[PDB]
Amino acid sequence: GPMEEQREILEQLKKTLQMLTVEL
Amino acid sequence: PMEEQREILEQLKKTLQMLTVEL
Amino acid sequence: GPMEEQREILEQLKKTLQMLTVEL
Repeated sequence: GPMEEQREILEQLKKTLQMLTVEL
Repeated sequence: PMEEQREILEQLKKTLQMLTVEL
Repeated sequence: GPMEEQREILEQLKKTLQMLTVEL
């Protein structure tokens, strides 16, 4: 199910974005 | 100048905090 | 810190942000 793949990868981005806001 | 840019990055980092919060 | 590290963070922020725009 893509309904969940998209979700998990969306939360993956939000991770890395949280990390890059930390770094700045 | 780096003061103004630093201000910009301050605004930016704040914005990203909001964005990531809403995500 | 060094200019190079700053350049890498900005470039990665651009890419991650673009991906976020792909997924939503």
